[PDB]
Amino acid sequence: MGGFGLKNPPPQILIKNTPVPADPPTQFSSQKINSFITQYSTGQMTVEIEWELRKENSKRWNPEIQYTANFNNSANAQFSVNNNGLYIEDRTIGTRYLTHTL
Amino acid sequence: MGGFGLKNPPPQILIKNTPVPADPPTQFSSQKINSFITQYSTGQMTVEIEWELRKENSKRWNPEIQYTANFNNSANAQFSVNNNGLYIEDRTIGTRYLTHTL
Amino acid sequence: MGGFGLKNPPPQILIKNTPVPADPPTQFSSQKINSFITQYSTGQMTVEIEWELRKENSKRWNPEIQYTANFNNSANAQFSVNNNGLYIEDRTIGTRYLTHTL
Repeated sequence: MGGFGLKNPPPQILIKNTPVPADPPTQFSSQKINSFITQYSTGQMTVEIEWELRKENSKRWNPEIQYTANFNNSANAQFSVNNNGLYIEDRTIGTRYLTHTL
Repeated sequence: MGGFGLKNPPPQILIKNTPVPADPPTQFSSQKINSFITQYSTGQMTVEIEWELRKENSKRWNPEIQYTANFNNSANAQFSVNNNGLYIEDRTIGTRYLTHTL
Repeated sequence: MGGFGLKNPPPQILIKNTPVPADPPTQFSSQKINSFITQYSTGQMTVEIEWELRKENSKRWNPEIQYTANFNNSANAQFSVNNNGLYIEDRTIGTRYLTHTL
């Protein structure tokens, strides 16, 4: 599917809500606790990645194809929300534009 | 016409072929020398200019218009010679594509 | 086709005769200079390559096939000029003669 094959990829990150039981009975019972307190959690996360990239030195005279926004006036600007507030990717973008000698 | 107005622009550069006279007469004559040796000169020149330029920091989410080569298959590649060997600029290019807040 | 595949092969070497124009007209004209002075150049070149090579240690008793000149008396000696002065390679020579265990 494309990507970077890794022998030792980034570690999976796993999270759970610690179970909190409801009020137990007064007489002891050895069965598992069936009923818990309904709860959920929320928060924020962050991801910071350092990318390495290769400079482009090419002596071709004439100009090259590059990625540009569409030239039509549209009802909704590209890669932007609509009236209802929904974000929309208008099309996929590949990374291959600049050329290189074979 | 657009450009950089300068109080002290780059100096003009002026060049001439030094005149070489033809064979003078043996008897002295005080008039100007009318006839010279026909000659011309040629060589190479170079111009090296150091340009300063302003970085672009803009936080707009969506992509921008950029200059790209035309998308049609053409008989002659753009900004390139033809069969006869003549270099051709296909169109003018202005410098204003990226946007900026007013 | 056989050879040594290289990521960074020996650099191409490119050479040109610098164009020298013919006598220009006296009235200025902005068109390209059509006519030049016909000329060509010549000289000598040299190439010095350092080759690394592998010694042969083999304990096989009996003798091996080796490349030898043909045994017939011929009108023209092999790998040599003819009467008219033309150099002639009589046949191709591969590098595989000595044997090695598999």
